[PDB]
Amino acid sequence: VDKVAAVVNNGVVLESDVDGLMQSVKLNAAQARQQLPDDATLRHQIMERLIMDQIILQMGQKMGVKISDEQLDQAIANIAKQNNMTLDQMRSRLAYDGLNYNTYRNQIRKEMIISEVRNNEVRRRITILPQEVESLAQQTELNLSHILIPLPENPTSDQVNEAESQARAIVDQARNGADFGKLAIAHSADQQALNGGQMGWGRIQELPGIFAQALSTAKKGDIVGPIRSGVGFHILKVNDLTEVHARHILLKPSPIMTDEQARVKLEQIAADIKSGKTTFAAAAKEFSQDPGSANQGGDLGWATPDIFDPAFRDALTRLNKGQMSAPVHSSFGWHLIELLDTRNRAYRMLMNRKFSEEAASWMQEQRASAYVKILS
Amino acid sequence: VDKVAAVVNNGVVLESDVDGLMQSVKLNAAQARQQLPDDATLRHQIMERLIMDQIILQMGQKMGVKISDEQLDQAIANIAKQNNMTLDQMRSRLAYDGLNYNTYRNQIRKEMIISEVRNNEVRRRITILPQEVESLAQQTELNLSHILIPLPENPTSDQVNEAESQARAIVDQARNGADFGKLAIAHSADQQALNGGQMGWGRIQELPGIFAQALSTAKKGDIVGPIRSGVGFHILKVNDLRTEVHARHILLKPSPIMTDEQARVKLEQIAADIKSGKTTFAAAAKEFSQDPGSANQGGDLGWATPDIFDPAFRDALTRLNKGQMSAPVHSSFGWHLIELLDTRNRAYRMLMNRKFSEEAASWMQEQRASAYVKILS
Amino acid sequence: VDKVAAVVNNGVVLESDVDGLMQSVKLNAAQARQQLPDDATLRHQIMERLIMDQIILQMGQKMGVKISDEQLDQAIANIAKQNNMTLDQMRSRLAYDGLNYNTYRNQIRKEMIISEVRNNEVRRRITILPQEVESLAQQVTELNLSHILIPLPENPTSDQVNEAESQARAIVDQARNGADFGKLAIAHSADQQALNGGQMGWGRIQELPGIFAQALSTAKKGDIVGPIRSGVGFHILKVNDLRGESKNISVTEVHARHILLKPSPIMTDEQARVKLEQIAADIKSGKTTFAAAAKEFSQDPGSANQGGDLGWATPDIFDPAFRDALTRLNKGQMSAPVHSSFGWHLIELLDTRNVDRAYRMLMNRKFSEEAASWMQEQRASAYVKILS
Amino acid sequence: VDKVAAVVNNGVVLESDVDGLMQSVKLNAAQARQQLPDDATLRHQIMERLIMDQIILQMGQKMGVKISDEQLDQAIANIAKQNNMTLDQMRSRLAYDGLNYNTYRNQIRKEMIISEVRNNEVRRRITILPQEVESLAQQTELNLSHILIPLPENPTSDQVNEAESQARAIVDQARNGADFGKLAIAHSADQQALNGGQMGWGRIQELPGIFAQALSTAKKGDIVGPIRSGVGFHILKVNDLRGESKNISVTEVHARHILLKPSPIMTDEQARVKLEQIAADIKSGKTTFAAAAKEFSQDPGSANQGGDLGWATPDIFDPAFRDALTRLNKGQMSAPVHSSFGWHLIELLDTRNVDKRAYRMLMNRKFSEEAASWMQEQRASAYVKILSN
Repeated sequence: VDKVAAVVNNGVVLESDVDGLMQSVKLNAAQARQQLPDDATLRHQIMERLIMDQIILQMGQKMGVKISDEQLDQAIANIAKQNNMTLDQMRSRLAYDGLNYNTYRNQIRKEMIISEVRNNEVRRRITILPQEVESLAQQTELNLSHILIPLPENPTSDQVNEAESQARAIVDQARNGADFGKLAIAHSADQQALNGGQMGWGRIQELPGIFAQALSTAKKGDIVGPIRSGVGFHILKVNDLTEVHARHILLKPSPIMTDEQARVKLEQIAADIKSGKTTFAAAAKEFSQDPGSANQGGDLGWATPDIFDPAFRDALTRLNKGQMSAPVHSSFGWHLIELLDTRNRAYRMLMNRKFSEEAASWMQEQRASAYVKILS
Repeated sequence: VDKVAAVVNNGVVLESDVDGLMQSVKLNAAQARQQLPDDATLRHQIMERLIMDQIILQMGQKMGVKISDEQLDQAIANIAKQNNMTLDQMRSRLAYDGLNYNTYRNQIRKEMIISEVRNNEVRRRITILPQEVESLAQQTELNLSHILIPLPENPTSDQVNEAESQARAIVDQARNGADFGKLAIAHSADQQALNGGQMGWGRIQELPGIFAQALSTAKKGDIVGPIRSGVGFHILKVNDLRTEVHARHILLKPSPIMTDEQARVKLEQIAADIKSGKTTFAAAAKEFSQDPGSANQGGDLGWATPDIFDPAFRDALTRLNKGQMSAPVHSSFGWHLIELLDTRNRAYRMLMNRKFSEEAASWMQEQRASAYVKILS
Repeated sequence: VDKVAAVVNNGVVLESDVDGLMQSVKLNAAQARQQLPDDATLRHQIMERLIMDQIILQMGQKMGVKISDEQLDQAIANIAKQNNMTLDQMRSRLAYDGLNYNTYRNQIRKEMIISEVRNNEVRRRITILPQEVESLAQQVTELNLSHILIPLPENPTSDQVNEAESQARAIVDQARNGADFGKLAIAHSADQQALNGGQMGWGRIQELPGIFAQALSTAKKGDIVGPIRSGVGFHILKVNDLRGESKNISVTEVHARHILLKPSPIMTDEQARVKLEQIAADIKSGKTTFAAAAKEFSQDPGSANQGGDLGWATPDIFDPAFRDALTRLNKGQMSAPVHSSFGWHLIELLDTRNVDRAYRMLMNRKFSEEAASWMQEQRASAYVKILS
Repeated sequence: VDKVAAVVNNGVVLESDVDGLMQSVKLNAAQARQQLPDDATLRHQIMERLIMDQIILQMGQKMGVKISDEQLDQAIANIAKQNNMTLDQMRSRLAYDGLNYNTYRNQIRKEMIISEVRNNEVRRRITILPQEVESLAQQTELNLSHILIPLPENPTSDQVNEAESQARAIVDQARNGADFGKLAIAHSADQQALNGGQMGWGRIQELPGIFAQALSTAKKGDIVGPIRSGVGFHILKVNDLRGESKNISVTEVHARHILLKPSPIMTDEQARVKLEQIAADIKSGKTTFAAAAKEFSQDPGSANQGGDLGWATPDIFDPAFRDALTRLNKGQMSAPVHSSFGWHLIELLDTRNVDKRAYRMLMNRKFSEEAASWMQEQRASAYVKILSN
């Protein structure tokens, strides 16, 4: 006898489903020392989340979205890795905790089709204005929580004021010390609402410009006034605030040349170079072994010390720019080392900013233009 | 340290500029589920576009082309409208996206002067044959992508064959199911190349005749063989293939003396005398109707659309037979007799645009050739 | 459902045809950055043009004028050449633009019978007044200009002449207050060039009627030449551009003589040379004259019988060696033996010098006036009905 | 640098002037579809023409011949009328063609003194043989071109043979289809030579008698054999041949009338009835009409002539009168007829038709021969020198 909490188009939101999410938030809230608003408000947000997951889920069904066990495993695997364990290592923990593995996979699957559908649809909707990318192209990390008071695409004065009033009021209590994460859980409409509205740390530059402005002067602990956007009013709380170029001429010992046979050549090669008799690049193209530098006058392009054998790296260490080393023995053999020199995003940036916005906007529409009933 | 990708006459093509276009195509490609050729091919195409944008842009400089802020704003405005927003509504989105408004306008400016110079020059070049217009004058929507294999005005057999060969090969892969939009990005030389070579929907009649022939039998999904034109070889892919009334009324408007009944009773008589032949409708109208602008015109209301008429009136016409007179009708304007009389239900620009595209190709074809360009490595 | 715009004698002027001409002017206008008067005034001009083309065309019918496909091709071919293309190369451009080749040929045809009829009729009516030609034969800076004609009948009335004179004056006024002359031309000119800005192009001041030549001598660039009165009405010219008169042709000729001594199996080069040196010193030392030694040793008939006279010629016609010595000589001076491709000779440079239209200009002027009144008359007497 | 083509007495013939004439014939020739002989033969004729015009022109100088601007204008005006234009209308055509008006007038002037001198001199030399005119008094239009192979007044057998030979040759080519006009321009010596030798339409009667003979049997297209005159040998081609426009059939009537114009004394009813009686008396022998005429006719010039109005064309009469006149049989009498002059009785006596030079023709023929030998002599006795280039 699993009651229905709400009907959502071609389906329902089960009383059980509501409980699970409720408990998830409850525990996670506790295991983090976070105040939760009264179970009344809480249920509401949970519902809103469930109803939405339902809508975008059915959507996935219609447009035939399937997730192969092969991909599923990879996902679970990632959750395992994201949590310091191997698939078995996590599968057991789950077993130990009492969970039926398939039941779990099935949950991760639902999460995956929703993630997919949301991404795919927002894609088929994001809009790129003429010359926008080329325009952006041509032209102190922060940690903050976020609260969104939703507003339709083309709202009414009435709607805008309700929203603004609501937002202002929240900004008030925010400043009078009220628990911001509590408020987020109670009024934020963004994805992160249930999670205290935490965005985490990020570059002030990866944030929409509509915020970049106010967060430049932003001091730790500050509440950034209700910023208006296409999705509604935003409220943020400022929670917290050598390579080397070298070239070497190499000699590798084998059958004919012994370690001394070779070292003696390198002594001569070194002697003729310094005397001007021949040049280093010439000598290298004439003697060096390592193809991939040998005919390149011995050049080894730029690189990092580490990729070099321990004997070699240590050689560079005692060399002066332009200086030539004495012969050096390494795992590869004997070689003359000459030290030359020693030197010590934005588009994805845009894409992600455009995506969050659009995704909000989308769900905004979906939730509105959807058949949903809430039973008692 | 912004390297130079190429030198173009009195100027250069910056490495940055190349990245911007690269990223533009990349995003737009993704946001549209469109395969892109390897970054090598892609850079080439982007280069060709940039080098050209450069040439025709310096050109604009010399012949002193300026775009007043007033026009600019109108342009941006149109882009906003073309995208469902108000100037502010777009200005903010840009802000939100992180763009410096001026840097943006300046981009829109460069696009504008280029658009202008190209148009103007092509104008100063298009050629109208004697009696062509008068000749054309006397004599199934379709969606298709386009790929152009360029060829000089007076090319050599060697050139023509290289071109034909290349075109043939593409048409092959096209029919073996290869992604046409991908090929367009990789080898098309038309303006639309970078955009999959999409032309969109259009009348088969608004296309050059050199194609009208093959696109008549064209079934959806077809690749139309390498058509030869003065600009080179063309390849098209058929992507997809898909009342008023005349009436007259004699009107009476109630006020002080004539009440709604005072009025309706008159119209009963006016109607009764018309049908009995005692007076004619047009006469009755000139003798009683109110609405000047039909009253002295024997009540004629000229031709019009039902909608411009009050709800009561329009509904009246609805139940009236042609030639039939209505009974008195009350409307927002008053009381009136309604008689329903009757009920009725490009090519030169066509030519101009066909001649323009061709000419614009030929133009740039020449400019790119007779221009000093260096491609740094 | 192609309505009739106007009735013309035994034919009509279709609305379709009026659109065609309207569009041709429209495009061409744009393709040239040319202001056009309002479609009302334009339609009028287009009509007049079509009405006339109609008249003169039925005329071709009656007097049976036919254009063979052979000559038509030649004409189309000329348009092609005039436009930098081959018959095929244009035939294709046409195909690309969407036109039916036959439909096009037919248009070129109509254009051709009209041109023929007009020329034939005009020439026929050209008259030569008594003593006119002799009287001319007695008598003693390229320019580009647009033209506007305000029409007037052969024998007009004071009223007509005044309306014309008044309308013309008003145009010269606006012309000088900077109005677009080409716009005015398309709006009022009655000449053939009207619909084309009234452009005549570049031309010698001489190739123009004398009633113009007068004012066009003081004419500064940009000027508007007052309404000149002719038998055809009032004329107005705008001095578009004004350039220099292309230099003539300075072909320089030389008068020379020579005594030719081509060597042979008998006389060697040293023999054919030394012989000269002597045959020369005798000329200088009065022992004998050059022309004497010419008709005496010169091995060039056509020359030797003329005393060695080569007549007047352009130096390039001679052998290079000959031409050369010829360059390093003073008038009357003699050269040493000069070896060329025909033998050896002594060259004396004697001297140096540098080196219908009036009647064609007259007849052209005549054809000009005639053509104008002819149409003036044809149009005037024709049965024309413009449908409102 | 206008060379002299030929010297003529006290003057010359400039190369320019030769070009002018060459060009005039050239244009006119084209504007008429007329073959011209080679420029060589043509130059000759042009020369001969210029030389003659020169001679007769200096002659005009000596005997002081001047043409007033007044008469010149009249002439030019006539060229304008002859050409469907007004003086102004032509003066402009000239301006448009590029000519200097004065230079033009001067050409017309030179043409006029030549015309005068020639006429004056010729008339002076016309002679009338004893009994010639009396002897004359006792005794189908045609269009033809003419060619004259000249001969002196008293030529020699040699001259006459050369002439006869040359003429015969031309009549031959003429008949073998050769262009007659071409021949004319190439050999004719008459004034019309340079103009294809065209004389135009004319009565066979207005021509010299030595032609009238052969031109009576002449069929269109014919070449009339070389006729010998005192001026040389003539040859005519019968260009076209049309009908002779009918004469003029005017009709006259002979009538009598007795005039009774009413007045303050006699009213119309009185002036009418009076007649009715004065008429019945004529019919009933009581009296004769001519009697009642010289008796009551109020029209002297008629009443004294018995009422005879003599022969007159009907239209000369009052309409009423002319009308009764129409409804009358010969010898018949009318009832009283009221007109604008009064009342009268009209008797139509008779009707007849009447239709509508000889010496003018004679004198013209004369002027014709004289003008020919006159030039023949002038040229012959003149100081002429034709230069090569």
